[PDB]
Amino acid sequence: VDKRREINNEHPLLMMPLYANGEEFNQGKYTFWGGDTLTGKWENIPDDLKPYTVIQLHPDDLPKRDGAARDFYEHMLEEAAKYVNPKTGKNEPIPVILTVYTAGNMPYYTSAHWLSTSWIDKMYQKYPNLHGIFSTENYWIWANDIENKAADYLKVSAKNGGYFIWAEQNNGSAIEKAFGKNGKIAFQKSVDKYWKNLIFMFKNTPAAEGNDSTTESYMKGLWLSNHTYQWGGLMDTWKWYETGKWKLFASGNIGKSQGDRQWLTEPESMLGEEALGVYLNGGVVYNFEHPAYTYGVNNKESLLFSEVIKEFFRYVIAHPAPSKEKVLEDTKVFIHGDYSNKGNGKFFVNVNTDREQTPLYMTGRYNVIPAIPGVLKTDIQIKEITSPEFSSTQARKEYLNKLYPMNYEGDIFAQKLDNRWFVYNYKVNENVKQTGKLKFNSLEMNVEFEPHTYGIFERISNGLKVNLNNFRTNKDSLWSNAQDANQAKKLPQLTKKGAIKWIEEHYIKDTQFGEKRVTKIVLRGIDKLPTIHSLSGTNNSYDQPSLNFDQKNHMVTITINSNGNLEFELHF
Ligand SMILES: CC(=O)N[C@H]1[C@@H](O[C@H]2[C@@H](O)[C@@H](CO)O[C@@H](O)[C@@H]2O[C@@H]2O[C@@H](C)[C@@H](O)[C@@H](O)[C@@H]2O)O[C@H](CO)[C@H](O)[C@@H]1O
Repeated sequence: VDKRREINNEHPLLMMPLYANGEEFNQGKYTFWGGDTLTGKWENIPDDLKPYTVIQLHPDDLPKRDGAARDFYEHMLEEAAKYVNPKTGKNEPIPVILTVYTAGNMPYYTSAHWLSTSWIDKMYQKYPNLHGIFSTENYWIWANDIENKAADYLKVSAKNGGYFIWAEQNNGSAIEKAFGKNGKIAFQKSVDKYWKNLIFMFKNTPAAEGNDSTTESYMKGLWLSNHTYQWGGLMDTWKWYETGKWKLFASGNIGKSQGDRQWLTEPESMLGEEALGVYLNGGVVYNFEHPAYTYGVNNKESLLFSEVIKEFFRYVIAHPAPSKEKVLEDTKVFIHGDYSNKGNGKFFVNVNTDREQTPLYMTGRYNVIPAIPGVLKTDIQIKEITSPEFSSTQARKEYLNKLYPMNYEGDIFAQKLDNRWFVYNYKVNENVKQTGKLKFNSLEMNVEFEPHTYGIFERISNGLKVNLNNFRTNKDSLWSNAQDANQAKKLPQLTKKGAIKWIEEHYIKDTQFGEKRVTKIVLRGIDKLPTIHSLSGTNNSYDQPSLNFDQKNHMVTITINSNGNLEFELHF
């Protein structure tokens, strides 16, 4: 059946979440938390991005009873279906994805429980603008018939030419079980027929359990082995709450005690560092939480959205991610087996991650090593997870080091694609500068990055194109009146409503921008003083870069002082 949309490297997808306000629904009003509206939100999306963005409805705290989610969803599907573009005056139905399964669809957790497969089929038939359905976050409540239900969602989507999109994390072997590890094989068999209509994403919310790397490995491997059409990630600023962090760089752990302050605190640019792990490995679907901080409120873009996500998403449209063909050519090792039997996220710590609790990598040398669970058949060295090479940290590196050569110097994350070096500082909550030395041919480039900074350096015919992002606003005001972790833990709760109000009042406006901070780029093998061209970036966020040319040493030091996004070319 003809696909309702394309999702691939040239046609990536940004999911745009809208969360139902259940309190207001009880009063007969149809509204979203944060005050976005379906029509206003769509209208605000830049026209260039509209072909690649889909509205994702989520039932959030709708009443947990029959009829509530169906009622709210039908209301919104009608709004989407009859939208009129005014400019054009033409009816242009808004593309929609419905959230249909979450928290195991337990009747004590979600109104989505009372959305039948029969109702889903009827919606797809009624609304050509319904492009897919979404299951999200079930690892902690792995319902008895989850795999059976997932098979039904995939089939009903394939029947109608829509996509079934599942965002899940390998906590408690979730991804392995989905494909039949524990004998529940309905979904495995569904995928054998309908993988062209499946999108599989990570969901990095449960940061305390450290399953980021293994989940992403699986996502990439399932894609490479034709067990999902495309893959991606849902990146979640609640990870800061899950790991008990508070004020940026501060000592002490406050555990899960200040939720609504905590999901605001993750550095804006760190979401781009996370998203790079998707792009660089051929993933093409992106989604974020908490929506109020990552997207915005009241139909306006937050600064995280405008300065990081929108720029990054424009980048992956203009430079499509590597194709399956290409990723597959580049893969030297493919793992077959269950990470859950080999320490789960611990498998990669001190291989390509610096700690158990991180969504980042410490080296791009192996990029992301792809895997599929042991229940799947295979169907490049394909290596069983139980083989001697994987028995320990050192063994893993020895084996991988023969097949993936060292291709840069320095304690920093860097990965190369064609003429481009992608670089970031991998520290999460420690204020440590990092440095690296990268080579194009010939041209040798050193960089020094503070934490929460990524750059893309592209060798061009007359020099170097640079895109830099270190956007990080000051969140200290949220942690005012707390001199240590003990005092922070006891602050009055910000609350969900208070945090939305803080965003309106102190983020969307009256922003406490962060201090400008220094990045250095050193070019070696240089004949003359390079010149800077096409300089642009976040408004009022950067000084004019400074150059220092040592003619005898064929080298130039470029000093940038900034806090935001930035782009320019050097000609030489
Ligand atoms: C109780 C609450 O504050 N709920 C809002 C909050 O929900 C997320 C957090 O509570 C997070 C803590 O790490 O746990 C996540 O489970 C939860 O996500 C929401 O619930 C799960 C089961 C899934 O359905 C998710 O899609 C959903 O977001 O933050 C979200 C927005 O990030 C909402 O405001 C919740 O109402």
